[PDB]
Amino acid sequence: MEKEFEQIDKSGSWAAIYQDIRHEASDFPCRVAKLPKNKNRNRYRDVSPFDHSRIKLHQEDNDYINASLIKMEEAQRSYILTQGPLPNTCGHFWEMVWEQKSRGVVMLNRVMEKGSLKCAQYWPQKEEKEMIFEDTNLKLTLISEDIKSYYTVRQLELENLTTQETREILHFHYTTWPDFGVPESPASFLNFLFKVRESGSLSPEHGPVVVHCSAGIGRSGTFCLADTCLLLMDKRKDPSSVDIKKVLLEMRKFRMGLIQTADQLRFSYLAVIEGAKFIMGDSSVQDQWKELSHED
Ligand SMILES: O=C1C[C@@H](c2ccc(C[C@H](Nc3nc4ccccc4s3)c3nc4ccccc4[nH]3)cc2)S(=O)(=O)N1
Ligand SMILES: [Mg+2]
Repeated sequence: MEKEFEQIDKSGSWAAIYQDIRHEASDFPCRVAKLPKNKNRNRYRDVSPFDHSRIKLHQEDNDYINASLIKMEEAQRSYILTQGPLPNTCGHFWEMVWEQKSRGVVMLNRVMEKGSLKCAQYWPQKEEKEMIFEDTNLKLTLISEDIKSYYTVRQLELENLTTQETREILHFHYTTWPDFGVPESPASFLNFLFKVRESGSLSPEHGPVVVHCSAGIGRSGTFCLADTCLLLMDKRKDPSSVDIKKVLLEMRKFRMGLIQTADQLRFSYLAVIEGAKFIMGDSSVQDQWKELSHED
């Protein structure tokens, strides 16, 4: 994996490798996302879920949400990638979380980034100010949160106001990953990834984790590609058989544009190569990433 990396970095050809991927990427219809009535449900007109893998809300008036189910068969993990909720789609977002039985939500963006609005404030910031999404009959409450230097983990309680059933949802919020950018370091990224892994929110006993940034393709694509490559390296006989480009194209069969820049692709290589040390038996790298990430 690093031989390939070193030959690419050596030749300074990441832009060409990345562009080959875009050109070879699947192209499936997004007819439902394009219906006139769903316009105010899409943050960006050039970012849509394919009809074949879009997530359907259980309601009847309209079952559309700009979200895609990315199902990696060999890696044995599913992810729902979605855009940052819009003011009018926060209830839809939590309805999806509820109907798909997700246990965790991974947010890789901030509400405002460099003077631009990227996502609505869909979770409560204060314990005493819970949120009610009337349209979907859901109640959302901030139970507590653990604020680190580059990310925050929140414990939320989501309640179906109809049956009174409640469930705890974990919010993993990476607050320092720049749009069209990369994380500060492989160690800071992997520390975050493994926190999500250790929480149990990715366990198959739950619905797919819900991952989003602003459009649900760039930063979200990177997070998922890395997690999937590491899952594959841990399951196969030979972990050197993992081809990140092939994995990215496979993921791209489910949602368009995963990985928005050549440098995000390169970072993915680096994150996977570093994380491989934990797979190959190094029972100490995990603590090291924690230390190096300087989360306190
Ligand atoms: O790393 C990343 C890139 C982000 C991102 C944000 C927005 C868009 C869609 C946006 N479309 C749109 N942006 C706007 C803004 C105002 C009014 C209407 C529209 S459509 C977009 N398409 C672009 C094409 C070339 C270069 C930059 C672009 N940004 C894609 C990816 S992310 O949240 O998926 N993580
Ligand atoms: Mg307070």
